[PDB]
Amino acid sequence: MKIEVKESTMVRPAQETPGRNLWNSNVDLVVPNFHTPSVYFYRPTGSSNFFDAKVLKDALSRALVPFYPMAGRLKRDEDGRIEIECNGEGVLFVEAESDGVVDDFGDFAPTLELRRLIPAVDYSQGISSYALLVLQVTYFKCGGVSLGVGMRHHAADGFSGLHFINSWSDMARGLDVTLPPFIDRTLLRARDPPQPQFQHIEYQPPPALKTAVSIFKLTREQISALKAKSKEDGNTISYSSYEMLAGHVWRCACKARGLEVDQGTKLYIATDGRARLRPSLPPGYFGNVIFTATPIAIAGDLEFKPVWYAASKIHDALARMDNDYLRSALDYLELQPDLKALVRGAHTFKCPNLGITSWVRLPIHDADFGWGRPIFMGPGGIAYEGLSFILPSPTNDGSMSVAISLQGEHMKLFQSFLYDI
Repeated sequence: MKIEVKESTMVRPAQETPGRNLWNSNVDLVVPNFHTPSVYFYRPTGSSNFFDAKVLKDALSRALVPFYPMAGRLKRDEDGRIEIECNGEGVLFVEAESDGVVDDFGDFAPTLELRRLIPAVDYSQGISSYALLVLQVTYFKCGGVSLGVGMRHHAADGFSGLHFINSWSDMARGLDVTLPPFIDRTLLRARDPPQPQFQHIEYQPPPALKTAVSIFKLTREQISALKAKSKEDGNTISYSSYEMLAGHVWRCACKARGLEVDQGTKLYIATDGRARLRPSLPPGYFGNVIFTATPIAIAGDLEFKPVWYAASKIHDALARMDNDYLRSALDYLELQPDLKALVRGAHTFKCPNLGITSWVRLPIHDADFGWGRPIFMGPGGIAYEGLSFILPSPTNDGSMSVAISLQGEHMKLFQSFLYDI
């Protein structure tokens, strides 16, 4: 499957935008230090002007007027901190053709095959030399299309990126942007002086020991059945589908990995601070408001207790994540010497430990540019074992799908355990 670049533009805002030097909070600086990749796939509609680039490019340029930081570049500040120069240099838009078709990607498992579909960024020339956001519309043999997104997280978290993608697709449909972005990260400034309240386990090195990527579809009644297992072993505290699913995945990975009985295991969970901070942040707050919950347990108890035990540990971790907790996080990070030296990585999620993020409440299928919603949206290829995502169905079937990253040997097992509901 060959893929060729036909056009490549650096698209800037459709009119002048405020030059601004835009500060980052600690949580805007503890980021995945590359481009976080997403993919969308779209079926042909028969339409003769299906995913027209002139239309897309014009709308992106317009979208970039309210979301101007997105055209910016990283710059180092005087104390030497990463900020965002809003200089309006623009967003990279690539038009590419493939000799193959959309279904050659199958169930759309986030193998690093998908990486071909997001533009590849060269980091070798310094922070200021690459776009904060890169985009590729790929056109296939039988009229299929894909849109690849690489967004540098110093700009915004997934919540905000989605807000930008959707806005853009609304401008491509002559619709007015319903939610203006609010642009000022100092709402997440640390207290003066910083005075943390908790250890902040999330930022500690995890427990130590003593690649294949698959997607798994779970039906609404399967999920429903799982929720019921909350009622097993005489427990009244009832847990959400999310809690029962995430802890089902956790036990399963653990079990599949044949971890020692006494082996400690820590689960990372992305958390949107938006709903929980006080005073709560303006609607349309542009940037990162993602914190981390990290339950720990013993591989044995996760394995030998009912699924609700695992779910309980998750519930507890997320419960604790209130304003006072989040405020302290920001403080704790202020005291740390090297923030860059404190980000996730292959090392983090290497067996025994795990990460689970859910997209189920995010508008991942809202990206319609005038030719219908995606048939699939998902992560643009996982790098290394330990990661999984929970994905909401694009269909009306109420199902959910688990993409996960394990070792070749463990996977075969993990599938086997997962459907043992």
